[PDB]
Amino acid sequence: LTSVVFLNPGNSTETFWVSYSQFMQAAARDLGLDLRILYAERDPQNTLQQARELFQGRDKPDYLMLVNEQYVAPQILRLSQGSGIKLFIVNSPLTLDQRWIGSMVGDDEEAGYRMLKELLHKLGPVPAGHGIELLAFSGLKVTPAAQLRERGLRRALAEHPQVHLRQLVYGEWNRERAYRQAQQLLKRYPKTQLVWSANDEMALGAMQAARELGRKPGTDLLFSGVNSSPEALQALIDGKLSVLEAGHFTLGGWALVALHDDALGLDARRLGGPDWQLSLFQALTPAQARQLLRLGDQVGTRVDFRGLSAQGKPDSYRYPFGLQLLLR
Repeated sequence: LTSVVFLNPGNSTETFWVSYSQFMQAAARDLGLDLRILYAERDPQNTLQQARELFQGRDKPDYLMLVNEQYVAPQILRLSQGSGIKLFIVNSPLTLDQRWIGSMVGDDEEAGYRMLKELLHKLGPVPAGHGIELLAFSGLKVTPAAQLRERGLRRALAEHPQVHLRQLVYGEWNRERAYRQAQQLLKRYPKTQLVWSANDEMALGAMQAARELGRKPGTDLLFSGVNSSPEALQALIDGKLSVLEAGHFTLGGWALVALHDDALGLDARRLGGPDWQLSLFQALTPAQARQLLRLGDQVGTRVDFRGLSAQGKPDSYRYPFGLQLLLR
């Protein structure tokens, strides 16, 4: 069977990355692919070592999938030379420096931009001499997911001078860290009305700090987040979390459909390869959140991956990759 090894950067207990893995496994089973997922447990050096040893060992996989980063990815690209293994870079774009090797990315910048626009929309009027104070919690500073989401935030801020970013801190995707930072920041900047977070874990942490200070998430203080953890989905449904961008946890599954087809020789143009650019993020509605909450990591089982394959498909067929395939 076509074999793929994916180097997962998260912890084996990290909600988002586990959901990403579970969706891929559902795709692997349906597509008849031999998939192995190696967790870095949040230390990029482990990803590098896992790749280094894979290239030096026997029984190499047909494909090696990895998340792009500015320090480890380049080294893995150089080490892969002459390995015979096909590489697939996901989640963020290949750089000019880095430029068979394909890639697949989502729309992180749009998510960062839309979160602020959505928060501003829900907050509603109040202007005329009054500023709208904002706190921002980003992820790991050196990661493209954080950089791209922040770029989107910066674009929205440039369009809304009334919004005053009092401070942007790096919560490193960590809930307790954001919680600790929020305890201090929300006390220092009591006029804060908006809290933009690059992920849901951090939003939930900041929300707890907010409740402890007497603030009311969803009413007098609005929060945004990215991902679809059970707690975040429930908070969105309850109205405590105001905006939740979700959908990118499905990227790995779509990637396997693409690799499955590449192995069959169904590649080239038309289908969108070898560097796919997808729009996966959606600001979830309570109804959609309810569906995702009920299904959890079993959501992939309702997706007909083999049906997404271009195999035996008429032309003009473009992959319909999206969250809608899960909510039908």
